[PDB]
Amino acid sequence: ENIASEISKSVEGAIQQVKNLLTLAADRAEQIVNDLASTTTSTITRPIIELSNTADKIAEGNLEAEVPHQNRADEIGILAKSIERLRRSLKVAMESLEEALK
Amino acid sequence: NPAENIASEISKSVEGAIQQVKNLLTLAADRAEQIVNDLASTTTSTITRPIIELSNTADKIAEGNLEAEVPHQNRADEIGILAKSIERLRRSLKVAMESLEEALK
Ligand SMILES: [Mg+2]
Repeated sequence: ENIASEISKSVEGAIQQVKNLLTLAADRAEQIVNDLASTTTSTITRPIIELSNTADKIAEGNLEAEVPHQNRADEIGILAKSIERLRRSLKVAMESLEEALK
Repeated sequence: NPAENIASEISKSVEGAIQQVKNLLTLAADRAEQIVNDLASTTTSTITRPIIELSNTADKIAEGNLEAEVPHQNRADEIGILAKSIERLRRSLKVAMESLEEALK
């Protein structure tokens, strides 16, 4: 075409290459949400739900099992040790009540 | 105009636009980096703070304060479910302790 078209169109390819890299970056940024939902589920949700279910089983009268994940180094481990304290208190109380029967 | 080369006149004419593109890309990278500290703050307020409060309450109950108020029972997420489980556990232990106290009289 004319000089203005020859010069201006010569940068179109480069601009598309810049856009391709920006599209890859935007797609990678978007992925963070679903990956963070998965990490939260495995790291936090499942252990919290497991601990709540264990607390319910203990409150219902099942004292045979030590509370799982007491050795975990984060706040979930601190919580699991606290629930273990309740389980041990309930176990002592139940054993003393059994010694009082008949 | 002191410019001696058309290649320099044309190529320099887009420098301002290119620097703007780069500055916006630097601002995007800086905004992305801010996500980490924000996510540590969200996790602390949403999860850490109530979990530690629940663990402290569980300890107080195990130590003998059977009347300790279990916080966050009205919460709509899994922390609320956990809090309600600790409340049922407090009720069960309270009954167990009172039953023993009465049996030994
Ligand atoms: Mg018997």
